Amino acid sequence: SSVVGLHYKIGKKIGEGSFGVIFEGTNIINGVPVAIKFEPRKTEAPQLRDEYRTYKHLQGCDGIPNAYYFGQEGLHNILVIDLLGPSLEDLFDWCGRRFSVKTVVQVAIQMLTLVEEVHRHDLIYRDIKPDNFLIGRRGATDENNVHLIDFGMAKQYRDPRTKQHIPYREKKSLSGTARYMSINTHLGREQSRRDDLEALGHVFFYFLRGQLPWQGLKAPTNKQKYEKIGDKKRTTPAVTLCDGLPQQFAEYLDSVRSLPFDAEPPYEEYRMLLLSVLDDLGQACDGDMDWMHLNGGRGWDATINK
Ligand SMILES: c1ccc(-c2n[nH]cc2-c2ccnc3ccccc23)nc1
Ligand SMILES: [Cl-]
Ligand SMILES: [Cl-]
Repeated sequence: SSVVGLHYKIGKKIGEGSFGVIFEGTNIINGVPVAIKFEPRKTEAPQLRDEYRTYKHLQGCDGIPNAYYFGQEGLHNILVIDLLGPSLEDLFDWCGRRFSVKTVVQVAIQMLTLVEEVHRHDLIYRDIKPDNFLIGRRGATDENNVHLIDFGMAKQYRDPRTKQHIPYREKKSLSGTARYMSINTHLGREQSRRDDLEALGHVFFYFLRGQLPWQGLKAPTNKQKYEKIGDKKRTTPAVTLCDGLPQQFAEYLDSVRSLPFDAEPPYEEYRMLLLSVLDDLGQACDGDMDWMHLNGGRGWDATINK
């Protein structure tokens, strides 16, 4: 039927997830807009059900959408969650592939808070990239706030009751996105909370610079290319990444790269560190974001941008 999960009318296709595609849709009881992701039920790698459990585990966290429904529909499983807006990668593109210092600080502290909340619920995220952080919808209270989706790579890093941390191990697969992943991930080491925060540091520099110096590397195989990228990360000092930029961002990357494997990161310290950038620069943390000035002040538009 045109309606799935009893209550959700399917609309146009808005994206593609890992395995199936993503549609927008409407709750036919209240009109609330939703995103609906499909996954072939007889598929080699199952993740949608785990994503639902993660969303329910995270229910109530600011910036994490509600999950309303999971179930089997024909040959597929579906997951229905709140509908969101463009990703930070989309908006970065539309803004000319550079964000102002102010926008980067402001998104950075929201991203730190989001990852902190994931960590507080005993999970590491393991797939940090601008494409998985989405803003809200036009006209909504959370229109320009940062949200986090796609929990397919998330994993428990500690026991929920005892808080015993998982053991360090090596020889893990290079699952993740090479542009942003931590050095430890390149080396096949078990990921922990520090690796999510290091990937954030890479993303911050990407937004500030417009690129990272390990983009555009070539090699005959994906494995060798990931290795050259890891090699460049290991040999590029954070103050070199930070040339001409507020040095708080170098201090941040160096600090999170230094964290012990099982250590609890000082999240609020990091947020205060990046906030001091705005103090230095005589700026306010007032919510004004670069993408809000697109298209004459209208914001991003499906015709000119998307
Ligand atoms: C259920 C439904 C969607 C998703 C989802 N995965 N990746 C992006 C979205 C998404 C989530 C929310 N709004 C969006 C809007 C456009 C494109 C993707 C999304 N996950 C589970
Ligand atoms: Cl694993
Ligand atoms: Cl590249």
